[PDB]
Amino acid sequence: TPDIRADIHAELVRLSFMPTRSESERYAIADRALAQYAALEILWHDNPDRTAQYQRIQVDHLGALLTRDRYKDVISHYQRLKKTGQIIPPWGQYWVASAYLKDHQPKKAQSIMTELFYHKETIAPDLSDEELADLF
Amino acid sequence: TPDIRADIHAELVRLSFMPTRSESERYAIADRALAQYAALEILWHDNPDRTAQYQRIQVDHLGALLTRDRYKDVISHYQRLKKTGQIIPPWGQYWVASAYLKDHQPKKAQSIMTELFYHKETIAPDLSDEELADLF
Amino acid sequence: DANLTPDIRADIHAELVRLSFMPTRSESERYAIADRALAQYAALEILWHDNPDRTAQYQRIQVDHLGALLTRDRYKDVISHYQRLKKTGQIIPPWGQYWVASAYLKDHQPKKAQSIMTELFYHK
Amino acid sequence: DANLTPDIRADIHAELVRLSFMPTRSESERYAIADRALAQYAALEILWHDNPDRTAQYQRIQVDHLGALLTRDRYKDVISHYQRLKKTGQIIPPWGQYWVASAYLKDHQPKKAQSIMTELFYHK
Ligand SMILES: [Cl-]
Ligand SMILES: [Cl-]
Ligand SMILES: [Mg+2]
Ligand SMILES: [Mg+2]
Ligand SMILES: [Mg+2]
Repeated sequence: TPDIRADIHAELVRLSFMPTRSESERYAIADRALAQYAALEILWHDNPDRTAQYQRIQVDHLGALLTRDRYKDVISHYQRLKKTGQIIPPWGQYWVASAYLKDHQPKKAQSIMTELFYHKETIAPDLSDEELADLF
Repeated sequence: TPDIRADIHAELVRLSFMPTRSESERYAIADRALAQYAALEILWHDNPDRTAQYQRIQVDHLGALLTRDRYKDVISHYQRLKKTGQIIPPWGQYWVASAYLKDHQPKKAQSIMTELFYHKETIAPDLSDEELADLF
Repeated sequence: DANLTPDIRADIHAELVRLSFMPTRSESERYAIADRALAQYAALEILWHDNPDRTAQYQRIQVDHLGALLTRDRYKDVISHYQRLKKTGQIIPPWGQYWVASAYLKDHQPKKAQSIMTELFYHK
Repeated sequence: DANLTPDIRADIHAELVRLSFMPTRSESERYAIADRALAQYAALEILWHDNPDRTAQYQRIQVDHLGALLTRDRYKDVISHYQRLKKTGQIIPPWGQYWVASAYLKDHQPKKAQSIMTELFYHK
């Protein structure tokens, strides 16, 4: 049930990115999601049993804020999510880049896109647990 | 002055890693640092003007906890530092690995050492700010 | 033991493509390293085309090739190669989609670049 | 334009060493790719030794060589190469120190491995 409430929030945020929709309509659907959010924020804040779908709406919230052209809020919500050590999925980083750009702040948008597309190669000497141990 | 107080804390934590020193002595010097910490934690908690040297003692604290063989506390302090989105320097990760290992939990120690030694290569199409913009 | 050598040859192709994206480097240097990879490709293209035992290695270089084309500013070729790889129904990894978007954009074709980036971040 | 080719040859050496550390791979595969790099090295060793214009590229392969030796389980050689590179006063990057520690450890010499790791995390 909390899953489907987060699912509904997510759907609304996605419906907000319709270019088929005008500014009036976009803004109105962004609001339906901003509101569903405000409610669930409060309902779920102090609850370890709803920790999962809390984190989801936290990110989907970046979409709604951006859709309603509240650029500085997307950044401040991002920065607030950062300081909870929560991992922003890539699509969430796409949103905050868009925002950083529209706030006349492109260098930050670039650094986000850079950190999104790299290649990583380990240099881990295959060590046994007993060999890693003999190192401490 | 806060710099030199953090400097003193750091020095104590380093003096705790002397193998030249016995268990009694090690434990005693770990305590001098655990205490200096407890004080500075409180003195500095709600202070944006001391945010820098706060973060330093936060990490140096992992050393003292580990030196006094309080393995589970090093992990719980680490995990608490994680959820503040604070960046643990490599030497701090070395400490928490040692702890994860001594808590009979080696797979986590390995994953830390792995994430410490990699190679990273960007795949960033060099895009202009005006071209990154034309993408949003 | 038999996929080891071709694996490393595809691995070296990939590395060259990635070395071409180092922004520290000028146009002449970029172009030179892009060429080393465009060439490694042209060779392996021929060596492998009709070979089921290197079908995996073939497909890798096919995508890594998008990078080299883009790095050497051959935008229109990146798109034609993309569209050709699309019609073989093989997956373009995300980094590959980012590449073809950059190309679509530099070919003065931005609405199609957005459409690519849309499909690139889809989680439903 | 003249450091470009030697740069890419050192770059390819490095990549091979790194491909050797992929833990997905068996002993036979690891050993085979370690050899491709040990060989690339032996060639460049000779080609470059007495050449001030490739002194940079020379020094790179010198460190990357620690990886290949270690990957092929030639522990005692990693240490002797380390100690030889040490006496030329050139910096071993951190990842290089991690390598020689692993070697010192596998040569049943753990107290020296700790001493290396000590110097590896020093910030005072
Ligand atoms: Cl082509
Ligand atoms: Cl040798
Ligand atoms: Mg690489
Ligand atoms: Mg690649
Ligand atoms: Mg390397």
